[PDB]
Amino acid sequence: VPTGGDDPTKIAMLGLTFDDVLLLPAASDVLPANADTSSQLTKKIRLKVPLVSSAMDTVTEARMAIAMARAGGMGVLHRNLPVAEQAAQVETVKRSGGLLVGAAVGVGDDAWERAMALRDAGVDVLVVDTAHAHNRKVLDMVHRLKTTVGDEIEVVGGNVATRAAAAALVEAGADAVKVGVGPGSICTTRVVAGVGAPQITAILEAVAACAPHGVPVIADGGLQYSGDIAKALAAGASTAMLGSLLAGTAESPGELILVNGKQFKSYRGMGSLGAMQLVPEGIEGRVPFRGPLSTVIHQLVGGLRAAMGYTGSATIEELQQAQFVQITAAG
Amino acid sequence: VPTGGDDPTKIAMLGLTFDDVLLLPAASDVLPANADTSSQLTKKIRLKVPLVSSAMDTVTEARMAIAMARAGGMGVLHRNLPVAEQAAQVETVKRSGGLLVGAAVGVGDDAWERAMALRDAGVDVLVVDTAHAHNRKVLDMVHRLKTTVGDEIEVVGGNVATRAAAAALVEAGADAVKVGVGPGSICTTRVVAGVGAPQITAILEAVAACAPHGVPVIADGGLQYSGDIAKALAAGASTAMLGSLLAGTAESPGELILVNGKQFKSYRGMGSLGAMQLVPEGIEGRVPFRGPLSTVIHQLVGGLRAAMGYTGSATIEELQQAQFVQITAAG
Amino acid sequence: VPTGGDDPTKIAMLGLTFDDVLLLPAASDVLPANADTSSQLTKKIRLKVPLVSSAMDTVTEARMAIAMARAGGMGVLHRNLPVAEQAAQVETVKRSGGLLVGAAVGVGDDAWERAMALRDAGVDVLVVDTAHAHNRKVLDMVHRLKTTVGDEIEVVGGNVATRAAAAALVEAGADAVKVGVGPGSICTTRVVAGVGAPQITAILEAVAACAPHGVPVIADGGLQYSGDIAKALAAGASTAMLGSLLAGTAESPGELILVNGKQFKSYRGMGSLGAMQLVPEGIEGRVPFRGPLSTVIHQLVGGLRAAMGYTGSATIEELQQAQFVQITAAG
Amino acid sequence: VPTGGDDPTKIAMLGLTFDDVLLLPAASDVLPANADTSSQLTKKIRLKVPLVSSAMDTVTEARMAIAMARAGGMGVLHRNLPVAEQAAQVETVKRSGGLLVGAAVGVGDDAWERAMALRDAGVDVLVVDTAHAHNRKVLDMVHRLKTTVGDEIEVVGGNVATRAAAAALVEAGADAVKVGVGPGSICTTRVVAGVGAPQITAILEAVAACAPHGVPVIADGGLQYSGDIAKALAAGASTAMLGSLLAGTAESPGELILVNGKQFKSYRGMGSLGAMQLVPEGIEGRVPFRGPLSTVIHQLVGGLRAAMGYTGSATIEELQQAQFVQITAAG
Ligand SMILES: O=C(Nc1cccc(Cl)c1Cl)N1CCN(S(=O)(=O)c2cccc3cnccc23)CC1
Ligand SMILES: O=C(Nc1cccc(Cl)c1Cl)N1CCN(S(=O)(=O)c2cccc3cnccc23)CC1
Ligand SMILES: O=C(Nc1cccc(Cl)c1Cl)N1CCN(S(=O)(=O)c2cccc3cnccc23)CC1
Ligand SMILES: O=C(Nc1cccc(Cl)c1Cl)N1CCN(S(=O)(=O)c2cccc3cnccc23)CC1
Ligand SMILES: O=c1[nH]cnc2c1ncn2[C@@H]1O[C@H](COP(=O)(O)O)[C@@H](O)[C@H]1O
Ligand SMILES: O=c1[nH]cnc2c1ncn2[C@@H]1O[C@H](COP(=O)(O)O)[C@@H](O)[C@H]1O
Ligand SMILES: O=c1[nH]cnc2c1ncn2[C@@H]1O[C@H](COP(=O)(O)O)[C@@H](O)[C@H]1O
Ligand SMILES: O=c1[nH]cnc2c1ncn2[C@@H]1O[C@H](COP(=O)(O)O)[C@@H](O)[C@H]1O
Repeated sequence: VPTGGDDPTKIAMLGLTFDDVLLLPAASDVLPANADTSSQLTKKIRLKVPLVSSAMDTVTEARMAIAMARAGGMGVLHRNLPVAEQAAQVETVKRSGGLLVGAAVGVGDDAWERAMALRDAGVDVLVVDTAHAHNRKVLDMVHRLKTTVGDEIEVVGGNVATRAAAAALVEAGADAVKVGVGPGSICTTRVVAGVGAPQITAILEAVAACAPHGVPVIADGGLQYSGDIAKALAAGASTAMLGSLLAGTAESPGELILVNGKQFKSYRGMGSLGAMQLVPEGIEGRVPFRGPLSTVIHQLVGGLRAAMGYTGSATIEELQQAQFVQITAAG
Repeated sequence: VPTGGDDPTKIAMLGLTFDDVLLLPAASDVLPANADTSSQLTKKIRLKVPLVSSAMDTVTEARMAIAMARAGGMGVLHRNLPVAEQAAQVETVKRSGGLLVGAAVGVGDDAWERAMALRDAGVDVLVVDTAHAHNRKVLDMVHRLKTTVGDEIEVVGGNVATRAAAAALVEAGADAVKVGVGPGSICTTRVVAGVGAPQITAILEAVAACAPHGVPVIADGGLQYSGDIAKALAAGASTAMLGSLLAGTAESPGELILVNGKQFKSYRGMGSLGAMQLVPEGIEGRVPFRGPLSTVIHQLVGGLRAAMGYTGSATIEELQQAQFVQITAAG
Repeated sequence: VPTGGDDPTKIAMLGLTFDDVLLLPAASDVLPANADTSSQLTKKIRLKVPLVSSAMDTVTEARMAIAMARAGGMGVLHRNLPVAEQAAQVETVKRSGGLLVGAAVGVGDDAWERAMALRDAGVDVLVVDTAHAHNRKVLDMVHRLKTTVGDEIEVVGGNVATRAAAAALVEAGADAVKVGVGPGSICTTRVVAGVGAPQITAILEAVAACAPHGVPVIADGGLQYSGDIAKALAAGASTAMLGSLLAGTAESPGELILVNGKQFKSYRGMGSLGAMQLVPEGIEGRVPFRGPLSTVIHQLVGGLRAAMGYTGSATIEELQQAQFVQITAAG
Repeated sequence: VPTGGDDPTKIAMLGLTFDDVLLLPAASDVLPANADTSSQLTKKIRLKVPLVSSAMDTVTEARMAIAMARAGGMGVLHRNLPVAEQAAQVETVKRSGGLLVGAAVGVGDDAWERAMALRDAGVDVLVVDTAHAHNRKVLDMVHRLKTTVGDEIEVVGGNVATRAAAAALVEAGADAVKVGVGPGSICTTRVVAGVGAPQITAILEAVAACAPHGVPVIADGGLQYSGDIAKALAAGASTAMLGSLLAGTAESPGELILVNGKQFKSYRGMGSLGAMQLVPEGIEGRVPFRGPLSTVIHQLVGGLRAAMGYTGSATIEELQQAQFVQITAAG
């Protein structure tokens, strides 16, 4: 073995991230303005725009969930607050029309009662929200929800970063699998635990377990540019979940911050010291202020539409078949 | 598959850019001062110097086209202005002697009338000027021009970055194929759409489709140093098109700018907000002021001549047979 | 041979460092709080926490050795002082309870008398402390110690960075093998001599010689983050030795330094000019002040515990079987 | 072909530079202080220290040549001055004892008379001094010198960077071959012409042609640290030529410069505008002031001695058999 020892499987793969690849142009009859951007969030739910907002207390409360739904995507309400308050944010969203909404739950002792209160409030999607879903307690929660409320509610499980973990969630009955262990902009799991998986390779592996069973993959974390959305979907994901890219919008929670003559908003990991209030796996930081959500979403979808034009992809299902070129450090 | 999934073709190639390679020295009888730098721009047109200026409104209007022709190259007049004005710039150039000139046209509804007005003005070369030529509307335009005015005018099509796209332009009747999707200094297509192709690999692939049919390749975008001209031609291109490297010259349009005691000129993408006046795929920037064009061209051709000496290349056709070494990040 | 010459063995391997790899998540029944972090320092000695402090005069004297033992690890007392003084630091530690302690010795003419004085003082571990253990004088010292005092004292030999060197120490009778030639934060051997071996590959190679003989490997140098501890142990090491990461603690020797409104402590190589008082192979630098040792160790072990959770490793022996993904520059 | 086109030989090799490799430690009986650092400069001439100074007008005139010889190496006098003046510097050196000295000559019309005047002055080594020796005029000059004055004078030819070019100089009768096209610290050939060859690979290739014929290789350019000397010799070179590393010494030509409270000396390429007084292939820069030559040489040889200890190399001939590990960007 060229890199050491006598076991070829010790270093199991070469992991690529978004910056390691570009989409190749292909024969096209598609105008960007005419592409169909709709895609499956879950087995039963299709969104007009393939984007959802992170379940974080500096990204998604009621106002963000309403704006995301109106723009054709969806919000996932965070769970760092009392059960009755999260349930009330669900009703606030449903009171603003027939708008789709999701909400996060954990696997702790209070997680089941939270899930039932969210169901009573009319939630459309429950997200079993963990850092490591390849675990019996998490698989059991997904299965119990699906068997109990699965006719009226779609159940998402995550997060995973390997083929085997994605396969286990499929078997447990997940309606979608969420992919991302380590890639987030505010994540320190890579340096604190030494654990992670570059996202392009993680998506390719998860899709190999999920697509043959008709289960959509949500790419969660590490997306820095509108072009990364196109890359994640071409690797086989059906939607992307965004934190940093939406945290700078007017609709996110938290105050406007002025430093050195420039405007920012606070953005913090749910594993940071501040959010937990210990060995933190996130930081508390800030992102540039970007203006209204509707305008940010227009620009992000605009980049996706351009990629669909260059690759000849009339639908997101066609984009999932596009090819990459791998690039070097120089490029 | 070491990088993920079960499909070896998903990541189709490893793409190299100019900074990834160097030309290897070889046995030589050639003095730099005695090399023959002439090369085919198109099937019928041979230039004394293998260089043309970009069709951009901060690079090429009448003054630049006149200076480029006198230096032994050619200018391509931009199309971001009324038809009658572009046609008048063509006549201005022809009034300064028997000087070669080209002009860009699109594929929109007004593109045919623009092309006919340019023909009436005495243009030598028409460039069908798009970001993605692998498309029936673009192929149809190239073919219609060649069948209509092709006896008196040479027709260039572009841009492409794959073997299959280059092959389609050849079949449509192109007299030259222009290569470059994503590499430009002011380009944001890579980050906005996630689309592109590193230029050395793009040129190697396009040449594999074009050279067997006797059709010259124009390398367009990403050239930062005089040494990159030699690299592009050794990869098999016949000429190079330059934007950033000529935008700082006296003959380019736009004002001299003074910031922090240093002189600059404005340089902007044709896909920037300013040029289009939306999801922009270019930026508005600036480049250092470089002085007269004739002097810049002397230095660029001087570097090319040095490469021809080191590689034993008496002509550009011989340089197209030179070999590379691939280098690492450290180098 | 693609990289030059006709000998495939001239460039013998591709060496990976900690930053080149991440640990992959795996199926897990393990909670971080419930993992067993105990591990073999030597054939006979098992520590509660798999960490020891460097034998350096800005890292480990009596106070550090006492604090390390109380936290469940061990200190190795430096040898840059008179024999009678080092022996007295050993007794100081033993006077603070039944605490484990080690001490460094060289291979010079005074090394044997130093070793005997340390034995008389009640030392638990002798570390034969060199930059290059693949040498007859060093192997002879290890063997002579083991045959003379080996029933009551465990003998460590180092440092090495190849399979063959580790194998030689095993044959000589070492109770543990210490790995690291070139990787230290304050090391200049790589630039002064041009010699070294990236640590992940060095650990994989040393373990291939040591594990089949039941001899533990100590990973020494280059560890910058708590996550690097998990990586070193997963590559097959049984403990890690830390210099820079503990030099900023209250218990290390040396004064608090204030520069630009920030607090630091001095940290210097044992091969720096200052420590030797010549061709130095270390620098004299500084590290940020970090507070009490007990608190730093809590955070480091916290990161290790997180890695054990993500990888499903109930013990350090299970962690030694975990898998890596290799990452690129971009990642 | 993964990187483009259909020709596997177009990208002929992967080129490594000094920063891409480290020397692996090996079994050793060698103390650094006891290593034998002597090595062949040419077929007949052996130096006590394997180092020579560059033929540059900011590195080597009489004073530097005298100091280099006394330190056990040799100086090569530059040729950017009148013939009678260069010949007088040779006699100045010979007047300071029985000291070895070399001098550069070109291949222009005045080169033969320069060579004869240097011979009359008592020069020991003539260096045919070009940027590209794979050329009939250069090969003819080497052969004519060897056949005319070869009994009393050793003849060096260079520079080359390929196996075939080195082989041609051997056939022409060279007593040593000098390797380096593009690597120098003040070189811009890589960016101006796009031509070069990373030095480790260039040395491995040149040695494959020269060592079977008993002809020594001089590694010229790109050496930045004392450790790079050990790397060049392990790749198979017999000596190293130094420019930047000796330009900062008291004995080099040119004035002490004070900028921002720090001391520097001027250092310029022989292809810079200033030296030629045009398309320059070098820059005019500065290096930190380093003090007396004897002290710099002591430190450089000290690093070499350390490498010989780590690798078990008793002589330079043994060091030429040492092995490398290739490292990544991270390392
Ligand atoms: O429950 C947790 N750890 C834990 C507890 C018991 C067993 C096991 Cl195996 C584990 Cl891993 N944590 C620690 C990590 N965080 S996090 O930083 O906020 C975070 C949240 C969501 C997505 C993440 C993706 N990758 C990194 C971290 C992410 C959630 C709470
Ligand atoms: O017509 C366009 N897009 C478009 C419209 C309809 C269908 C399709 Cl498939 C597409 Cl791609 N655009 C957007 C890009 N720009 S550009 O940025 O100014 C530009 C111009 C020329 C060379 C380019 C090389 N690579 C990147 C961009 C370049 C031209 C106008
Ligand atoms: O004894 C030494 N050299 C020496 C003497 C005789 C023969 C031989 Cl083969 C050698 Cl290598 N030295 C020089 C290096 N240092 S050091 O920098 O302080 C140092 C100490 C411990 C771990 C090291 C890991 N890698 C680099 C250097 C390290 C110790 C003293
Ligand atoms: O004679 C020259 N060029 C030339 C003239 C006629 C034919 C041919 Cl094939 C060539 Cl290449 N030059 C230009 C380069 N320089 S230089 O920059 O000062 C220089 C000097 C020595 C070592 C070099 C190593 N690699 C790069 C450049 C180096 C010498 C003068
Ligand atoms: O504290 C944390 N540490 C690591 N990952 C987190 C943390 N908080 C949230 N995440 C995840 O990071 C995603 C956002 O990543 P981003 O879009 O790159 O900023 C979220 O959707 C979570 O999956
Ligand atoms: O706005 C833009 N975005 C991307 N590419 C552009 C744009 N405008 C012009 N180009 C292309 O970039 C080339 C110039 O690249 P440069 O020489 O690297 O600056 C031009 O000839 C066009 O092919
Ligand atoms: O001066 C030196 N040069 C090279 N290595 C040293 C020196 N002093 C100590 N070391 C080694 O570097 C280790 C500490 O590395 P660190 O934890 O990365 O700072 C020590 O345990 C020694 O093995
Ligand atoms: O102007 C120049 N351009 C390129 N190479 C040069 C020039 N002048 C001298 N050289 C070569 O660069 C070597 C010095 O390289 P250095 O030791 O890295 O600074 C010299 O011995 C020459 O072979």
